[PDB]
Amino acid sequence: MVHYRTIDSPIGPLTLAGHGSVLTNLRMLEQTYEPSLTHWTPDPGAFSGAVDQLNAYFAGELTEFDVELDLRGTDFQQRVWKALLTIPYGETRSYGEIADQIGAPGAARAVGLANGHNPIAIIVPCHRVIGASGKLTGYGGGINRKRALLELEKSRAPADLTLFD
Repeated sequence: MVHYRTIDSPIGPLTLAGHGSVLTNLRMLEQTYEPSLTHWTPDPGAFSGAVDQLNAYFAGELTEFDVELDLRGTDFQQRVWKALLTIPYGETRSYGEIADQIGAPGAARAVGLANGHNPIAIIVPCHRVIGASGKLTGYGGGINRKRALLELEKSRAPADLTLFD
């Protein structure tokens, strides 16, 4: 089937799901409607690699993820989530820039709606994309989760303090 595990984090109870050792889902589900949750087996020891990476990520030790994903969505969504995965830690892009990257100049608004449907939060970094106005998006408190995540990434102390020696 598809099995799931829930872990805690600074921005809330993250839920990881997928078949075997492959993520298909990662969303802070607390206090929203997730239909497909009833069709899922609980397994408190799955995706063991991932949680480490996450807990490391939240601690600031991790900059890049090594996890296997299976994004399912329309072709357009596929391409937008492809581009998303090419924005590095500590950086951002505008919705327009993404629209150019995927080869459909002018589709700022479509990316934004395709960002909303991102199956895997944090690892596919939907938070590293912002409009020109700087106003962030998201219902459910999702704005604060994005903001928090952006702050955490910017507050990254320079890695080696030996470059100052």
